[PDB]
Amino acid sequence: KIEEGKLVIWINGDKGYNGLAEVGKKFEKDTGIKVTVEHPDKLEEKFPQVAATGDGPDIIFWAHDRFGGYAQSGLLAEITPAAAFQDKLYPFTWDAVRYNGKLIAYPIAVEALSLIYNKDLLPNPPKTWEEIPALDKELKAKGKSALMFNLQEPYFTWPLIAADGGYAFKYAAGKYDIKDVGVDNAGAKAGLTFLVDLIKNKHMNADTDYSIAEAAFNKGETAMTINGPWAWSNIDTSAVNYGVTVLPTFKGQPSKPFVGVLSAGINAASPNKELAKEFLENYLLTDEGLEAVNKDKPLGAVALKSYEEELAKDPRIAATMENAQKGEIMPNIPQMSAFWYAVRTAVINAASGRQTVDAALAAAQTNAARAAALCRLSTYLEELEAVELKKFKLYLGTATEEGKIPWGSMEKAGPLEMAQLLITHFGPEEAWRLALSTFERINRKDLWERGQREDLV
Ligand SMILES: OC[C@H]1O[C@H](O[C@H]2[C@H](O)[C@@H](O)[C@@H](O[C@H]3[C@H](O)[C@@H](O)[C@@H](O[C@H]4[C@H](O)[C@@H](O)[C@@H](O)O[C@@H]4CO)O[C@@H]3CO)O[C@@H]2CO)[C@H](O)[C@@H](O)[C@@H]1O
Repeated sequence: KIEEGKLVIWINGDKGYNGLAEVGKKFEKDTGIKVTVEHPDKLEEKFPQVAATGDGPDIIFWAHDRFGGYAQSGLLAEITPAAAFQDKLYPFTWDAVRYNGKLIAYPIAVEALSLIYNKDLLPNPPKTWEEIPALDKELKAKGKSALMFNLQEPYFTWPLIAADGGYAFKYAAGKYDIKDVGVDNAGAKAGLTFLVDLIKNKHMNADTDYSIAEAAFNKGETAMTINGPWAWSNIDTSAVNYGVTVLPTFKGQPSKPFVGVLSAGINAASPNKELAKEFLENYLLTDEGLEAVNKDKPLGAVALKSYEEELAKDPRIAATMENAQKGEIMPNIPQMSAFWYAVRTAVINAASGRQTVDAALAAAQTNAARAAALCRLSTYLEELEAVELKKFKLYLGTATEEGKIPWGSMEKAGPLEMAQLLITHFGPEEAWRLALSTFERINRKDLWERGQREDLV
């Protein structure tokens, strides 16, 4: 589509898209510009595919962790808020949408997972993960269960995996080390082992997912769930009297959720960038605009200071921010999707008994490190001129060890297939050393010097 004089917006289907459509109708009334809100499945995987063809929505909403990869691939317009508009939003929310020094999206709202609990079944929720088996043994006798939440998406199990030490990529000196992946350390093993023990002891079912847990909680069948602010609307409509509180500790350490900033990026290919700017700054990021969305599904702690001051008086929002401060803002680097895919497979395989915890997590660390390295090496090879990539292949065609890389394999391979061949054949660490040295040899000392700086700590 991408037609001029219309805005198309994509937002995930668990968000308040009917409220956002109401903000779109006000824009249309005031300006004559139609706004279409859609919620495609897997919108966050479809956006990079269609935007790289010059198509897609004008505006895309997702948590900020996806946006670095979109920006690195050139799919997002840099946004240009004036100083006066920037002062309307909290400074840490602007940081979450900064990539390579540029603002690449409008931050909307700060999301963190909380422990949600049914006050009639459980007037005093647990402070610890460790007491949840004893607490479930009690509720079973009453015909209930202690805790159901989505085990299919690692976003929901990460708080526990990280509590005693798990991490995605090691952070220091303001930069993330994509070679130092923390999904296989002692603390991650301990958290996932606890989760799987909960399943093997029949306190949880490995196949619980979002809709199952949400239904069970909102029907009064389970005393607790783990969810974000978007889920409160549906509990409000049910008969459940709930509270929202800090996640349980594990081995005495806070559960550490990955905090998302819901963010609106502008497609690089859109011919409507100025209208999208006007819609986001003057209609959405206002008291009325955010109230319209929030009434549909709550946003969490919004980035807009004037509205957030009213929301911050809600103890549910107090709890959301308490959990946020116990966790960490997600990285936005392009390698975050590699981390998430690897962890997702590990948690599903351990929970279903397909693999042990130790083997699931050992494979997740290898998979994440390999995919992260592929991402970086691809990006660098894409910076070679086509004539320099040809010289590169001749250099690597002579690289020894069991067998070499045959000429026909490289002959018509582009930068991504070349990155894959090198990594498949040499492993991530050697693939990168060979490519770095080859950049020096074919006289791209700019790539050589910048690549050297990647691994310095
Ligand atoms: O094939 C496996 C699955 O692939 C797809 O899911 C991927 C995503 O494409 C990745 O982006 C990532 O997802 C992260 C996500 O980026 C991160 O923001 C967080 O998502 C929260 C969201 O912030 C929050 O607002 C609310 O919507 O809940 C989301 C979690 O459900 O965490 C996600 C990780 O859990 O990783 C997954 C792979 O796990 C695809 O969409 C799936 O349909 C597919 O099965």
